[PDB]
Amino acid sequence: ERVAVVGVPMDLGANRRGVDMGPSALRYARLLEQLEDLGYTVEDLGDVPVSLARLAYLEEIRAAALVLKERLAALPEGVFPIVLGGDHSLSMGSVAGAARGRRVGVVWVDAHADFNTPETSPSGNVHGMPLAVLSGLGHPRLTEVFRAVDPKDVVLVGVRSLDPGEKRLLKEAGVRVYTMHEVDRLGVARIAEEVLKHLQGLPLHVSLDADVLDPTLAPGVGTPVPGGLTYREAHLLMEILAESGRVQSLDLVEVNPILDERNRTAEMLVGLALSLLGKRIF
Amino acid sequence: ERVAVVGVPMDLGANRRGVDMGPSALRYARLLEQLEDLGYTVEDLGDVPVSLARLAYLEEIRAAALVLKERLAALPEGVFPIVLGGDHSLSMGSVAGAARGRRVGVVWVDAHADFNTPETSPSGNVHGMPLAVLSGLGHPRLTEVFRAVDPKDVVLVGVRSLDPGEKRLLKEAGVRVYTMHEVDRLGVARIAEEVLKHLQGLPLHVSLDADVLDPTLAPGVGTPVPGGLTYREAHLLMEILAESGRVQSLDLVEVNPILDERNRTAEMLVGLALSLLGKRIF
Amino acid sequence: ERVAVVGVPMDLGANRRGVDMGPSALRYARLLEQLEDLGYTVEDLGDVPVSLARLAYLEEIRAAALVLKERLAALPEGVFPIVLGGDHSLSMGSVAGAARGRRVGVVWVDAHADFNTPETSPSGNVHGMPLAVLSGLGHPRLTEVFRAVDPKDVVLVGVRSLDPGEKRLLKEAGVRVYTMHEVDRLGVARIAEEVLKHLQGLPLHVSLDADVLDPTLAPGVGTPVPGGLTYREAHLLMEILAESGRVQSLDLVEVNPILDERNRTAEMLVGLALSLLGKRIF
Amino acid sequence: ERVAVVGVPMDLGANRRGVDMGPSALRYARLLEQLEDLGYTVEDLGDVPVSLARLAYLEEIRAAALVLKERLAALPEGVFPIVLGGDHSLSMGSVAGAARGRRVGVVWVDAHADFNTPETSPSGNVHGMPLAVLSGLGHPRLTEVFRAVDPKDVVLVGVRSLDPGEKRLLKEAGVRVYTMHEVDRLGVARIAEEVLKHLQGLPLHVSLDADVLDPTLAPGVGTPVPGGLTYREAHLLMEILAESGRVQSLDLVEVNPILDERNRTAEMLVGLALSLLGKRIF
Amino acid sequence: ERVAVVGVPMDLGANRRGVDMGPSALRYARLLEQLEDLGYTVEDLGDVPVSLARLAYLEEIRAAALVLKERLAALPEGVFPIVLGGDHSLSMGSVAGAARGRRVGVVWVDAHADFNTPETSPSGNVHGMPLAVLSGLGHPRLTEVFRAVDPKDVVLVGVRSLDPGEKRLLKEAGVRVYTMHEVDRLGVARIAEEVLKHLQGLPLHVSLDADVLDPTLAPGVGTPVPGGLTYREAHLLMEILAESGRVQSLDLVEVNPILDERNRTAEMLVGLALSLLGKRIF
Amino acid sequence: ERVAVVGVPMDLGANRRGVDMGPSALRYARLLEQLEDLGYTVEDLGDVPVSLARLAYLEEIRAAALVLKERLAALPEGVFPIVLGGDHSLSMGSVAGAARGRRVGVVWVDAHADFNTPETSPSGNVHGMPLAVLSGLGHPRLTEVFRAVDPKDVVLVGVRSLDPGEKRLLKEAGVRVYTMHEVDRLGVARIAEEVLKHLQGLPLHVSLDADVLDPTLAPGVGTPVPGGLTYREAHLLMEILAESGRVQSLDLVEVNPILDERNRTAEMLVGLALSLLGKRIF
Repeated sequence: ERVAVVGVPMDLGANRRGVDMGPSALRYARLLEQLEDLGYTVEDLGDVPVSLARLAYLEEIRAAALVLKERLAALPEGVFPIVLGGDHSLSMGSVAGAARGRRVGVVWVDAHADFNTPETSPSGNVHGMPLAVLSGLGHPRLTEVFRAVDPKDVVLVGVRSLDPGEKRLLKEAGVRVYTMHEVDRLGVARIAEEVLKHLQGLPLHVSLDADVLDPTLAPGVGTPVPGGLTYREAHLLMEILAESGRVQSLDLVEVNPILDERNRTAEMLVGLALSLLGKRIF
Repeated sequence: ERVAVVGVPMDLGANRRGVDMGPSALRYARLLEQLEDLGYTVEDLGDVPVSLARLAYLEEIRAAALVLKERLAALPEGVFPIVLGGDHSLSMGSVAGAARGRRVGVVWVDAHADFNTPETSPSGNVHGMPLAVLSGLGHPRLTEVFRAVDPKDVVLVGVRSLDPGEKRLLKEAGVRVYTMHEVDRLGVARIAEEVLKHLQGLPLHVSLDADVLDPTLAPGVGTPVPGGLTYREAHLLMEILAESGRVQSLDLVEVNPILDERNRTAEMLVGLALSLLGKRIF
Repeated sequence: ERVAVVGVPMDLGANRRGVDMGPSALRYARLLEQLEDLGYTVEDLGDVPVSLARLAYLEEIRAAALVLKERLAALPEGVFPIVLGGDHSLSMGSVAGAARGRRVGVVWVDAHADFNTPETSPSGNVHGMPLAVLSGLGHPRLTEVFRAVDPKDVVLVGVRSLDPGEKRLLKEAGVRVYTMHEVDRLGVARIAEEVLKHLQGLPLHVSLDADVLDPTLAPGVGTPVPGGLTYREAHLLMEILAESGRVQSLDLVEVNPILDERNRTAEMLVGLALSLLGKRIF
Repeated sequence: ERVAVVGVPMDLGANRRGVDMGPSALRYARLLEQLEDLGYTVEDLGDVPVSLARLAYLEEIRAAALVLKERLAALPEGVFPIVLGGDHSLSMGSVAGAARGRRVGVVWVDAHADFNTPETSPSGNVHGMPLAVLSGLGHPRLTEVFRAVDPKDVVLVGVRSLDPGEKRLLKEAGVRVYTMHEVDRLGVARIAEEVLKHLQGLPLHVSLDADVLDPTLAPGVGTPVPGGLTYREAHLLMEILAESGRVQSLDLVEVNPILDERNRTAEMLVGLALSLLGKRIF
Repeated sequence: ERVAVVGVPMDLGANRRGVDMGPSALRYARLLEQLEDLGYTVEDLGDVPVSLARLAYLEEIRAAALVLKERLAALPEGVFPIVLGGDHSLSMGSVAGAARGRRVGVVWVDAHADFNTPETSPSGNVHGMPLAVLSGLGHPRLTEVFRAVDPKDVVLVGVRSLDPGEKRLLKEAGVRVYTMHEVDRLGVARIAEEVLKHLQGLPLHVSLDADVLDPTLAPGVGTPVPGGLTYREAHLLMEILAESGRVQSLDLVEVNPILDERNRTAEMLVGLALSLLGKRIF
Repeated sequence: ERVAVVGVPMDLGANRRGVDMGPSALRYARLLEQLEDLGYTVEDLGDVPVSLARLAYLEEIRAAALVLKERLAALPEGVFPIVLGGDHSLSMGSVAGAARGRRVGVVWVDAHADFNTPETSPSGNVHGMPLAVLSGLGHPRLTEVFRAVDPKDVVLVGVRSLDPGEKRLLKEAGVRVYTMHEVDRLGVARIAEEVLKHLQGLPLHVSLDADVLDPTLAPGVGTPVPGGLTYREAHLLMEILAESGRVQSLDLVEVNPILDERNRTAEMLVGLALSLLGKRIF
């Protein structure tokens, strides 16, 4: 019944990408008003202070994610949190915070696996390491604060771009991965069912990266990758997860207004969030 | 063997949308020439006189739909009519006219249900009430002229946007509705089969609103709604209905050249019309 | 004080171009409402019946232009007429009609000279012969109805595309021509002054073809030609002509919604019409 | 030698426009790095806290502008401030703050005059009243904090859109105004000279609204208005003002990433800022 | 292990289409580098000399295809050839050359069947006759050089546009054809399986025409045709064919940079080529 | 009376830019046919063999420019050569070759000065050093082959982007430079006159880089630079130079189809070439 929205205008890495503008764009797509139209009483908590830029910014990223984690950990139980963002790095904080010390399942819908470590990453970008850090792998400065899930409780969906070392780390941690190959073979409905089954009995945290959507349909993303999910597919996925009645938190990240076309990518993620929260055509 | 084309350059409502230019755009996409290439002897009857604008225009809309109804009712039996348009309001006249007093099935392919009444409509637009009026619900001034079908003989396909009161009216009239949720679950082939079965033994009138197509693919529509049918999907739907051999009339409405990209939306509807009339790749 | 608007949805030639949708697009850009905001009492006379198509259509073009000429000739004196259109062929009727038998000056702002005859025209299109016909040159069937001006009272502005025979006809009729070369040399202000001087003491009829504007700025035109007037230039031209206090009628033709981008070309012509009618920033 | 940059992510009015993302977009266009490349030692002061929205927000706008005014008033003399923004309302604070109690000239380059008051404004938007408030006209709650200039020391350039009451207020306050009509007549060089002369002997504060640029060239603005300055024109203007050696502060406002095309509008304003600060091709 | 790349910058027909720029565009999409990243040792053989233009160019087309055929026939066995191109006419040479006199299966993925002869072709374009010529049908000057396959060993996939005579020729030669109708019914996976089965035990040559992809997704093609394969579909097709381990050669043709959007169509074909060569997400 | 066209499909540098496709694009814009329509007897000499890429490629660039120089030096006197291209590096060969050992004036219309040397170049790209090499400055391997002009006989027009070392080299060689600042002050007509005067009595070689045009108008260029010449401006420049009757050769370089919009940039350069060769509206 209660939903809290918080943004993390973060765009920290080797170079800027423009995703720090994601929260404003999402709010612009009327996420709050539509959540109210749905029947939820909503409160916008504002934004988490984030340093900007002119393993880069690890401490600044760590610092912002920490403020975020602490903020979400303090929300009363029964409050569904929605973290809006730019850099997927924020999920280190949202997942660790929204989990509130319990065992929770993570449904990571991304074109990327974000399972790199300082040793396997070709770019050194922390925003390509959040899920690995959440699983207990990576820089000591990050895992000491955000390690919150067991790789056995993580399901990746829509992945279509992986780094060599990433593949090794995912196989050895044994993370369940549904790449676009699996989507093209099984369809999103069966994959959604397998997701719920693989993580049965667990509260669910959904981390939705805008880039999972095909860039032809959703151009405004931090790192575009060709051939992703259609809008109806991402929708069906959210609907089925919603039906489980087990989703407890959500991240809407990587929106990049600079590359967007009339905020349509921000609008799609807002639409996806509504489905995850039970919005149906009828 | 014989086809008649008539346009209704109507754009009457709270504000203009530009759909009055739909008929010209459709004719521009060579609908007639291609119908001849298909083997049909075609005659363009021209356009129905329509008042323009500088419950708005109910009488003017009613007046144009009346001229249209009378015109189609007068066509010799055996003549397949194709009504080109702007406002979906025209279907009050096309369906009532092309039905010629018989019991006919209505396959309404639209992103909207157009099942509002003066009491449930948030905007007061008559172009959002045609199907309800055809079913016997709404303003006395409209139902007295256009009530032509029983809600049990109506099938809606592709709906993805509904008003609260609309939902009530559709449930209580018991109208069969296949929203995008059903399309994502069953596929258009099975839905097409269920359409034919639900309306078995009846002549079929297909009302195709351009907005049923995803606006990313078909931008030139009166009221765009994200996440609709792909072009191949709408095609398969038309092909299967064509196979029934029971389609007796067709509406091609809501084309909006102002928002279109090189008339591609008008071309898609023309293509859809050809499939409905039996055009196959081979 | 009084203005009358009439449209001629004409697109008759070797092939369609889509300009028959020009009048609706122009009305869509709120020409009437803005003329009222300016202080004029306006009446929209509707559209002139025009045959459509599936020396082509000379008789049909002649027939529509005739209805138009008769219509404008009947307007009370003191009524300023604005003819909206598609094909520039309509000016045969607007100029001959709005002239009301008097001697009037014609300021033709077009990328083309429209001074071809059946003998010099490479395409045979009548919409490339209106100004020549108005000057008494061309097909007997057209000059017998529309010859209304002396070539000495004609000024062409912005021309950048001419056919070999056209050049001969213009030189021998001695028509004053300001091509883009002259605009690049003198500026539109001096050319505007020379226009008023060359036609001093005469009532002025302005025929504005949308294609005079650079197609990068105004893409929605019947026949686009690269490197035309900027929007500010066309504006200044209209302002200076307006200052003369001698403009008595206006044509706004060749708008092509199919190629337009959000009706911006139709909006520009509406804006140009307002300046011609005295609209100033202050 | 010293420059300070501060952003005001403000988008407060009847409805959002998306200009709160202007500061990030501008920083994204590398304003700071390029100012350093120019030879300036730069410090980014960050952003002024601004309330967001879900005579609207007058107090919230007043509150943010107050924090801004106080911030700029505290900068050491010799520090050139550059206020980045969204809503032009911020200039109430930047001008009043950067003036530091002295008599300063205001060069307002905008498509609008922003000279409305609660009595003349058709929309009630405060972002359409900043210059009037700075001149001592408008709501007591605003003039009591931001009145900082005499209308005789204000020069408006590029205006092309005015409200009826605005015209009255500007005439009676006797504000010097160079609309696009004057730009089309005199050229920007002579207007720039007249600006410097009209405000001779005074320190100069330049308030640059992105919408002064033609929207065809710079689409990403809060309120687009057709037919504005070209990029070279705005440049020449900045160069000539730079040559005076009297410019002491600058506002870069109304950037709207949502409507922009690859941040090109933000890049143009950054380019304009460099010229104002002395950047030359050679 | 070894791959050879050769381009055929050919754009010969009734009029130019711009496909001669296809090879450069494809090389631009880093086909070679990515093939190396995959583990292949690659050598770019450069381009086949092709006459340009200012049954047209039959001899010039024949001459270029001959040089190509001879070139590929000379490659050591074990070398996988990839012919980049413009005109699909080149396949007369690539198929005949890469076949090296053996019996090989041809998987032609095209929106067109390219099965016309001088007698059935409405345009006379040789680039619409390559597959027929390869099958032994057409001009003596072409079949005497390129006849290399039996129509029983040819499978067409994705066809959505056919000429009347083409249909006759395909039926009488008994060529297996999977049009978009079959793709909409069976899905690409089952069709891919049926392709492999229909051509079981044979080395496979894949001829991929860029136009098989939906033009909304891949605009840069010689002859665009609405409603084609999605990018994921074409991918799955390549993957399954790759799994057979029987693909021995590949054509990547009809890329048209002039109509492309940032070389995305060339990039898609490069991506498709990688899948055909075994590239997987994991 | 005689014109020879030769292309140099060169795209050699730190990374590819796609300009090797410039010659085909230009030929695609019907340069030859239009030169004939103008009255010239034309012969297309084809393309100069150029190595492609997968101080980079100095020898390969040197080798191609050498073949080009030798080719043009061999043309009969009285033959006007037009070198089409990609990389501006080719001008080392075109200028040195078309000069035929005489003293000739060079009118370099570029957004860049191309006056870098191995010592001042931040990127090491040879395509940013051709004019300096032609003037006798730079790598011994290049000046020994292409030094053909005295810096006193060089005029640069439209420059808007310079490297620090470039500025030094231009000042010390005393090269006449008209940057966009001068164009904004004097206009292109006066600058054109000053060009002819500064190089009076000399045969003229015009080197036209597509990037001199504003990228908003002409996007398809190797290295786009904001705020350049309009199309009419570049035209007037060519017309005035044409009037001198002293132009003896021309380069049309840096066309980049990948970034172009429907080959409009290639069409503009073709149009510019016609004006340089005497094409007038009348």
